[PDB]
Amino acid sequence: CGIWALFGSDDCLSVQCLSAMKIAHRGPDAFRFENVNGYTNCCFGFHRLAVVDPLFGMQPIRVKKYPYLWLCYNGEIYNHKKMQQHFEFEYQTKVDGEIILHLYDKGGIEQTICMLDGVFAFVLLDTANKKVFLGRDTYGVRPLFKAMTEDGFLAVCSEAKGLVTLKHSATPFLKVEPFLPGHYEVLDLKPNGKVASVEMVKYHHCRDVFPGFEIETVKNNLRILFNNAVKKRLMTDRRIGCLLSGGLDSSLVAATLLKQLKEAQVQYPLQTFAIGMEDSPDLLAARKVADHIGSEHYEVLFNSEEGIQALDEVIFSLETYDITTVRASVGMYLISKYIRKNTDSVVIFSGEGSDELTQGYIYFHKAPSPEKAEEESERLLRELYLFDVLRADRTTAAHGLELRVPFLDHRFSSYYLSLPPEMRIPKNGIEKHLLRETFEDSNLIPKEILWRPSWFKILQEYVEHQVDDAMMANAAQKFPFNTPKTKEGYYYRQVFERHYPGRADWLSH
Ligand SMILES: *CC(=O)CC[C@H](N)C(=O)O
Ligand SMILES: [Cl-]
Repeated sequence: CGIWALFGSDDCLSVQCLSAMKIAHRGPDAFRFENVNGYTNCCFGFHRLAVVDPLFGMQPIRVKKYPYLWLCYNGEIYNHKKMQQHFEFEYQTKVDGEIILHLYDKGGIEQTICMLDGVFAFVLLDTANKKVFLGRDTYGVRPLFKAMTEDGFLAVCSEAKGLVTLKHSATPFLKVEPFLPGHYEVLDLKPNGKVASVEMVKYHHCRDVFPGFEIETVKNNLRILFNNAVKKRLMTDRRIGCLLSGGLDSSLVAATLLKQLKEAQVQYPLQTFAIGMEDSPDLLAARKVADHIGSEHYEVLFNSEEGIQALDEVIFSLETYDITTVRASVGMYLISKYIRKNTDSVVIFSGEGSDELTQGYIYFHKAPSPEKAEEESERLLRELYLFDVLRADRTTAAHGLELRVPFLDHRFSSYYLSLPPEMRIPKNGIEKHLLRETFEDSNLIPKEILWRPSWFKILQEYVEHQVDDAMMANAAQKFPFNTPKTKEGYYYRQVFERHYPGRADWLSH
């Protein structure tokens, strides 16, 4: 789903009905645009991918009980039903996000956002109390960007590409920035439709309704929490599929997912999707897992020429120029295209978050202590929204698919992060050893995969021809912010700057 909203606009009917369409790709099933009674220079645009409640879930969500609340969100509130039941709320729709309205009316914004077990970016307008609220989930899984002017014009969107062509009177340049994960903002609505920020607030989770850490207890809890993470993510009336690369993380996801689909008596085969250059070791690993779990497996072969040819639109989708991110996004974009083209799988499970959470990257083998390693894991998790989780969202949403990432489950990730730092560093000499031991009695995946530790070259050779030595020598002059250090870096930056000239500070690093 793609959200777009303006408060305090000059003209949000004629010229900005057209700006709401820039993020259509995220939500192919339906579009609604509307303005606000009494505040007709404030408006919403919503592109829906209908995942829960096809008939009654169109947004802005507006229900009879709360005539002055307007909610637009991209997300999934996995614990909505148990809150609904505990508090005995009566829904008008059947959509998970309606819980946000009932909780807000009861307790305000802070006490609402801390209760949501899920992923989300939202905008909530309350015309009785004269407030606008922005919010984003803890790890930043679902995206949000914002722009605000001194006169009190506010514009928000799922992707920066829906903000950069807005023209506000008396601002020659509209500054666009990511909205920070794990924050809410409160803004005052003024009588003429402009807004003024009150506070931007970091929130933590609340309730919705050495001593210990023995290894058998830790492994048992991790199994249960991971299973729960996947189970709560079966919430959808659409077909669930799964990316399956043959790596440990996607394999554990695929295998646990199929087991949970069976327990729920789901009647469709699980479709799994791998992509690579043919005769890859990774593709054979993926096929091995597929046969072990019994999925309906699609193996997609990408061509060097196809990959290079996709860079332009991939960087357009991503809105960043980080080398690691751009490299990996080409394959994810192309597999997502294939999924949308060839199947009806819409809710796509993936393994992002695991490496950051479990200290799985090779360089963690060189960490000065368990506390310096633990700290680095915390920085990686805080920055996911710029990197791996940016890639995972932008490249699936580019083709009208919905990403789900169970490693970033709130209860599972919190429990793992609570573990003594010394149970989490590699003691045997293999990364993610605890994670592997957790699942070794399950027969969940083949033991060979459970214990396993030139697209890159083709990109080098291509950018070598596109960036000459003088361009590189001149790089600090042409690109003074986050200057590129390689020709690969330089090339991605040029593509980025052609789409988003002057926007390089979306990436801090
Ligand atoms: C596209 C999206 O965020 C889904 C919103 C809600 N869960 C739904 O309509 O399925
Ligand atoms: Cl998720």
